[PDB]
Amino acid sequence: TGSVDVLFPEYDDPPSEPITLLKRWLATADVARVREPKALALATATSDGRISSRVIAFSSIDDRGVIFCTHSTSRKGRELTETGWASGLLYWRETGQQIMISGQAVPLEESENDKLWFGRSVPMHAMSSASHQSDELVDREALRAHAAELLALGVALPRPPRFVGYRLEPHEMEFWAASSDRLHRRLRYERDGNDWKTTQLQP
Amino acid sequence: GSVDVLFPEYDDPPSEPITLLKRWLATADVARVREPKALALATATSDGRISSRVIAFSSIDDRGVIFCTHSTSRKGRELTETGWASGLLYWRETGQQIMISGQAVPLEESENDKLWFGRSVPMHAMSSASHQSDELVDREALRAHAAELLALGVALPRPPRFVGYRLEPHEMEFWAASSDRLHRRLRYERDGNDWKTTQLQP
Ligand SMILES: Cc1cc2nc3c(=O)[nH]c(=O)nc-3n(C[C@H](O)[C@H](O)[C@H](O)COP(=O)(O)O)c2cc1C
Ligand SMILES: Cc1cc2nc3c(=O)[nH]c(=O)nc-3n(C[C@H](O)[C@H](O)[C@H](O)COP(=O)(O)O)c2cc1C
Ligand SMILES: O=C(O)[C@@H]1CC=CC2=Nc3ccccc3N[C@H]21
Repeated sequence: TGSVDVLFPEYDDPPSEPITLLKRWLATADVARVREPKALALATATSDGRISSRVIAFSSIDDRGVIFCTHSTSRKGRELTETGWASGLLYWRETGQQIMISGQAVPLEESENDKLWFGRSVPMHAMSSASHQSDELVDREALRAHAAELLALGVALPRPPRFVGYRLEPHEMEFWAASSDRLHRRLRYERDGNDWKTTQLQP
Repeated sequence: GSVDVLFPEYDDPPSEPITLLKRWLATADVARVREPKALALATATSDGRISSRVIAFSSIDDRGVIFCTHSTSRKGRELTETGWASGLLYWRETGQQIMISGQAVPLEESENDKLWFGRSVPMHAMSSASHQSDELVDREALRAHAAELLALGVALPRPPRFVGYRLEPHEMEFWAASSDRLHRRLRYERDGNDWKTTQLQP
């Protein structure tokens, strides 16, 4: 299909919960053959307010938010511990859609972290265990050699404590869909206690 | 070809990270990357809540990345309040990311004019009609107003709220995917006066 004028009937009649709409949009993105729809630009900040960002491919979406895995000792992991707030942005060129998810990243339980680790491959385990994500790389060949050593053992590799999941639980979401006449469709959800309030925005 | 892109600068980094940004953008163009300038721009309000949206940046100069927006938009208010921004490029076709973090500095009025002047007639009409991010009261009315402005059939002046910023990098990261999962990560940071580079673990 085209990158303007996607159908968006929910603009005028929004579901009560934004996660419902998020899942709908993601499912349509798959029908539309969007390339890497789950590539989320995740922004976090340090205590002085300085913002950093990187792509995360999220794992799944449950009824409460967007689940992803990372190293708790990485830059994003340290920032999340410091300040809690995060924002994630999806953008699909093929359909002219963006989704902003702003919330807090809630650490998952250890049992959930284990299940996430078990869902990955042994090569992923080996590089994840060998690398302290975002720390200075001193010796690239040594790192590569250690990941190869771990793989060759053929033993189950334990989950390093830094490998953890978070749930990004939104307090605000925006759904944006391009229009060819430039009056883009913008639907904002904001938490309102146990409910949500929606607004349409000017482009 | 989304893995193991050529990256000699990983081991031999240019003195200025903008140099490498421009090199990568030129290669993205050769590789026919779709919308390579679509930056995920994050900002924050003073209480710490972060927000994000796509911005197609306008240009790059030796001091940073230039973009435009409405000063009264949600991002505009946040930029005024805290100054901090982080922009992220991601090119699926080549397995490359670039992170640009720093202060967004307002441009001068002459630079604002130039940015406005550079845009199209249809862009001007809707940008003049719409108060970006304010509540939309009546869709039909805003459409009609944009069309009326367009119909004036002359060059519309720059609305005062239409402004540019220069994102001046304090730190930049270049990431290139590797088929062996040991992704190439090159970080530049300002350490006092000049740039410190490091390679990072993936
Ligand atoms: C498509 C794509 C998906 C990625 N998914 C993840 C992920 O799920 N978890 C993760 O820790 N890093 C992921 N990364 C790597 C991050 O972009 C980043 O390099 C890393 O998490 C370190 O970020 P930090 O130094 O800002 O903490 C992904 C990168 C790309 C390009
Ligand atoms: C591809 C693309 C390019 C965009 N370029 C800009 C831009 O250069 N400036 C701008 O104000 N909004 C741009 N937008 C719209 C923003 O993503 C956003 O909807 C608008 O700026 C309001 O953001 P805010 O409410 O967070 O302030 C672009 C959107 C898309 C999808
Ligand atoms: O989509 C993927 O597997 C991601 C691609 C690139 C880097 C990644 N790094 C990770 C580090 C920790 C946990 C998950 C990751 N995902 C991949």
